[PDB]
Amino acid sequence: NSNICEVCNKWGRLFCCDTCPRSFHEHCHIPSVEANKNPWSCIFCRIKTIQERCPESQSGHQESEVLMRQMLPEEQLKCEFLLLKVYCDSKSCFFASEPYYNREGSQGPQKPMWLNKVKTSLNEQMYTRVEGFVQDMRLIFHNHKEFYREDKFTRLGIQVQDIFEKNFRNIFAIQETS
Ligand SMILES: [Zn+2]
Ligand SMILES: [Zn+2]
Ligand SMILES: [Zn+2]
Repeated sequence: NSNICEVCNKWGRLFCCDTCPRSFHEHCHIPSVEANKNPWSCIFCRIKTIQERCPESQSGHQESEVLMRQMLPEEQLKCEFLLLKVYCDSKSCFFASEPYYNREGSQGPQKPMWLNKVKTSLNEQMYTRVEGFVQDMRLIFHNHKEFYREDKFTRLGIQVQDIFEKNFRNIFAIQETS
């Protein structure tokens, strides 16, 4: 197995996947690494099993259809992995914890949002459809763009949203287009 956490790229107290060589800190993995369970399969493995059990699941889908799906176990898992893929980028540090807003010439967002809040929401099964999760994720970046205006720091929002959006397309197998 790897000797660094797959998500944050740090050594420390790592839990090892039994079916691939990745490793995780406890709370880096999403969901948090399970108490017992030997063997244990990480979320990368579980997602691959879903694709393998239903190859047709990788055929193209319409985003509109994906968003209206109910958060049954498989959609729940897919959202958890998508969240994890965002945390895998070091720039996610900017969007992880609860922000605050005091900048000359700007007003804070009406509805603040941050990755840890989303993480808690998923963990507490607060989303009934994929839409709920996707809206909150896109809100993080939209709020950031709006607040930082013409400061070049707006680019961080664009960059992390691109990571989100590419992984969303890949995980939910959105139909490729030009
Ligand atoms: Zn980690
Ligand atoms: Zn694995
Ligand atoms: Zn099948």
